[PDB]
Order: sequence, then C-alpha cells, then structure tokens
Amino acid sequence: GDCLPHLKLCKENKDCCSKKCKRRGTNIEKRCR
Repeated sequence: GDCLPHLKLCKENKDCCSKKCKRRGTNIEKRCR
C-alpha cells in the first residue's frame, strides 16, 4: 500500500504499488514508475 506519487528513490520495486522502479543511474537510487 505504497502508491507513491512522483518517481521517488527506492531500493526494491515493491517500494511502489506500480512496482516498476528503475535505477539507470550511478547510485542505487531507483525511481518509482
């Protein structure tokens, strides 16, 4: 029950209801899509 708004930084996909968070950056900071 994590239906976050903006593509916030995460570690695992589960982080968001949309469970589509990606880290196509340097840091693990995965954004929430």
